[PDB]
Amino acid sequence: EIPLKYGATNEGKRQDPAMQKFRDNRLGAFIHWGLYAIPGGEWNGKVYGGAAEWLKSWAKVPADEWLKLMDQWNPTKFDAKKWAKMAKEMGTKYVKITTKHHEGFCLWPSKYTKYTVANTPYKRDILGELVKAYNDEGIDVHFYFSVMDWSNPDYRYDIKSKEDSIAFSRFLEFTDNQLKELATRYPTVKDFWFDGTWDASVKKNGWWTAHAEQMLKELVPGVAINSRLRADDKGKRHFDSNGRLMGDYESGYERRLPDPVKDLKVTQWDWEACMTIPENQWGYHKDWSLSYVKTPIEVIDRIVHAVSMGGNMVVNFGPQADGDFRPEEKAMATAIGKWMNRYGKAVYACDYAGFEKQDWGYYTRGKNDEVYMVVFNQPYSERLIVKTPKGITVEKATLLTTGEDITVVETTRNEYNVSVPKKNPGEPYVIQLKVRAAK
Ligand SMILES: C[C@@H]1N[C@@H](C(=O)NCc2ccccc2)[C@H](O)[C@@H]1O
Repeated sequence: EIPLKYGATNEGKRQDPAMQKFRDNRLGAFIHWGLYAIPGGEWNGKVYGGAAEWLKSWAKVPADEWLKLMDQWNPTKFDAKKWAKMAKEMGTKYVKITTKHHEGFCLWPSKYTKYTVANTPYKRDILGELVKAYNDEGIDVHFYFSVMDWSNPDYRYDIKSKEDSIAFSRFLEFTDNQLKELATRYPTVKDFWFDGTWDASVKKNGWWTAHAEQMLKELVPGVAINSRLRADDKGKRHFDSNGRLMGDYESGYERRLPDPVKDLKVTQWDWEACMTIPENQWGYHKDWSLSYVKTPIEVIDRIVHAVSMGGNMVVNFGPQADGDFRPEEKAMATAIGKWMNRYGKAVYACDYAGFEKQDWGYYTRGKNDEVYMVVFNQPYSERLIVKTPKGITVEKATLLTTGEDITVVETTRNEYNVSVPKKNPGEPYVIQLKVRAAK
């Protein structure tokens, strides 16, 4: 046991209703919108293959020149009600929005910097319009916030002098003032998801990360705070020096989800994965031919994968500079929503089932002991193997969409073959099991 002042304070999952709602939501969308949407990955004739929201860095653009993109910020097609309607039809229960990315441009009219939506041709409080519209559709709103800020000359990557230390203190005050402003201007916010906290400067200031968590929890009752914010006394991030999770949930698994056989430890804590549609573009990039672009079934597979291991999934969108979405993202949201309208009972408010993983797909467990078989890989055998834990039996199988009874055959003393449906559903599909626990 290493003694810590700024380590974990939660042991185990929060079970207050706000945390139950964050968890039960399960499926979210992410919005990455900022000045990077204007150049869209291209600067002075060169299209850079790196993440569009990092173009300032790829193209070595000075801060003042980058921020002059504000003069072009005029998203005339923006309509927050239409964004909320898109999110509703996708089946999302919450939306996570970039309030300020590394570039430092604020989507709300901050009084602590000039680099905001207020000082653009458009003028309007984009964030505030989104909060109202998503909340009107019954959708929770979460705030992404980058601590690292390329627009503020008090930022430091490391602290190598007294002068650095003084500047960085003033930077942390600024950061607090913005955070307090977000929490008070938009009191319906349900989560802060911090990014840009990896630098040595932040790791040396673990105390500040703990302070930020506490300060926001005091201002917003029941707010969730991600693990990525947090560093302990020794500069250990996400999990402290004693291996305990900091914040309210683990944020991670951006590229790759936990392995369903080897990473069952994640079932012990809340966690949320966030995913891009292309391989690694969060902001709007004009050229999606540069990397692999996931199909709707590949996204759906990741959504159900997360839920099956006790986690949430958030699907990222990078809106165009004009305030509309690209055709690939409209098609994705529509396809997800059509599947979720059919099969969403196996997703919303579901969790890890405690069954051995099988090849056909994933199990999820509902709030009243329903066990759902979500089938992505259809066996040529026409038999879906189900190995039950000790003491558990399968009493019935039903096709979710139609209520058709599905034959269940015992093959050995804890294993069944569940038949595939009489007609191939032609898409990933759900069979609902009724199970019984002995003694
Ligand atoms: C959710 C994603 N997090 C952001 C990011 O900048 N990651 C890059 C990064 C992560 C760790 C060290 C250096 C760079 C991406 O730009 C998205 O906002």
